[PDB]
Amino acid sequence: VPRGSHMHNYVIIDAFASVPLEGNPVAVFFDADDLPPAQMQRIAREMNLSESTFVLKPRNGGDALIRIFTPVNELPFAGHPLLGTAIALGAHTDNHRLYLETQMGTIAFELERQNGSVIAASMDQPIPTWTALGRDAELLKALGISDSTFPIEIYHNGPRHVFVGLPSIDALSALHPDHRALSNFHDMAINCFAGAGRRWRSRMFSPAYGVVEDAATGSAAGPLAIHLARHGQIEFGQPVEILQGVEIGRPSLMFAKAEGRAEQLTRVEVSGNGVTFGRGTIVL
Amino acid sequence: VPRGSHMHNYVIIDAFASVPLEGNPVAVFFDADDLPPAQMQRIAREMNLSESTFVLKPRNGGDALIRIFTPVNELPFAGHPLLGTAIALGAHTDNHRLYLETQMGTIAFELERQNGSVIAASMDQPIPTWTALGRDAELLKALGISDSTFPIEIYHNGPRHVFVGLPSIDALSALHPDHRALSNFHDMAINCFAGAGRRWRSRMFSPAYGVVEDAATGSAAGPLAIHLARHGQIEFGQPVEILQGVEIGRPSLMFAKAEGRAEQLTRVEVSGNGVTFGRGTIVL
Ligand SMILES: CCOc1cccc(C(=O)O)c1N
Ligand SMILES: CCOc1cccc(C(=O)O)c1N
Repeated sequence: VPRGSHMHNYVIIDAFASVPLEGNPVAVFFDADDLPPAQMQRIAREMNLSESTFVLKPRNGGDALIRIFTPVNELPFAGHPLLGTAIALGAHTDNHRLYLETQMGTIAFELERQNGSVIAASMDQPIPTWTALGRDAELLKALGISDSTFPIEIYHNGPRHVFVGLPSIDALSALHPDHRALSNFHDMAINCFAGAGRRWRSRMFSPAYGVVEDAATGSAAGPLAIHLARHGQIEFGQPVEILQGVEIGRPSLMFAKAEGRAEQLTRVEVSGNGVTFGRGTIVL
Repeated sequence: VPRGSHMHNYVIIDAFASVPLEGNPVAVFFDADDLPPAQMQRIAREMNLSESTFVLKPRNGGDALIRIFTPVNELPFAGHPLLGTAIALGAHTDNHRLYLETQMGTIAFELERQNGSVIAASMDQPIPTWTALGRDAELLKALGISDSTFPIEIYHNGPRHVFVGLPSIDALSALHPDHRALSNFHDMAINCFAGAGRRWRSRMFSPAYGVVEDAATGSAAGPLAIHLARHGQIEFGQPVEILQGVEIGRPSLMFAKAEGRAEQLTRVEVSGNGVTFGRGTIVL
């Protein structure tokens, strides 16, 4: 029974995974031009996934304009939701590349297909800026630890991401943050990392963005590759694999590479697999 | 593209609401007899709603057997998920009454239809047992308040529900619990209430059941009617309306009535409206 003038089709994509029930889900809503943004926000709250996206007609030469909502706020750019959106739209085109307009500009995607299905995509992210957070004691207390292995810096590529280093994967898994205390950190996500060489583990916490713990924070993957190189953990330009979401039962694998030098970054690439979990229609 | 031997259809019901985007969503999965329970749990985690339910063939004379999963655990009975399941199954029968088998026994529902759609249902809940929680100082500290207006008691009807009284609706809305501290309260939900006469407000918090704050805790509505009468706030048998979820943007209206006396309860009725938000199919 419709409860509006338009129904909307949607697909659920598990981003940063090659099998369903892993990765980070995103609900992608098609033909969304009739929806007021306040209604988009309410739909995102209804789905209760880390993000829902809304596919709109392009306005600046791209293939589509995408608006991105967490359960509580709109974001101007986000990695897992746009990866899932690109994979979902990939089912309706033969094109190798897709150009998704966002509030941070047009994001270029390269799609990978196997046996007629889009199985993965790679994006060029906005090049982030960064500075010291300057709230170290407060943040470490909220996380329940005494120190970060590296300087605590906050990066901006639309959302904001703070990085806190842990000395081992066991120490990362042992974190039990005070999420009420973390709620004093507005308009940012807290990304905690540990690992070595090519392979890193992450956990992300963001009351500001409406989620206790997120499974795959794609817009943090590019900045982490920069952060690791700036602090001598990898060489600049080394590709990394970032496994997030293990503790919450949503293992997600993000691939990232940042080209250049800290003061002259030229590209920040993030890629991953994705798979369709479901499809449906909503009544408004 | 299927990722299993069976796909499953589902519907999303907004329980305890008469308009979509209000109430508490539940995902109801049909034809679920092929799914192992570990897979049901993973699907519930994927949907990330307070509950997903799975419709199985009946084994004890009912219409269906329903298994109920939060994002983190199975429950033996729950009110909003069974209300939504009854409404969803109501679309596929003409019957006025539906009998849903659960781990707590067979739950009887009366369906209300208007213009060919099921718009509401009423259930007879298990009669709860109760005792003093005996953890008052710990719980009040976690909630961030100094006292409860009434004795803090824990009720069992499958899940467990603790009730903490607040002196005003403003005081209820002002709560900002320490959810990490609440995680020391296992196998229970914390229900905080305020109001007067026929009309009450509630908020529910349950890290044990995988949710920071739930919008409509239907298995707490029956016990609250008992609790209010035992503590002199209403007469035994007075119907109450319980509005939950306002602060999180998911206003949900639960109707409850408990018949008898505290020591000889004969019926605990909970009812509400529900509406279909969406329908779809998953790949496994
Ligand atoms: C709402 C919590 O989750 C997130 C917040 C910010 C960014 C992303 C992303 O994928 O870049 C994200 N999944
Ligand atoms: C998982 C958090 O939510 C809940 C917990 C326990 C019971 C119910 C219910 O509706 O009776 C519920 N919605």
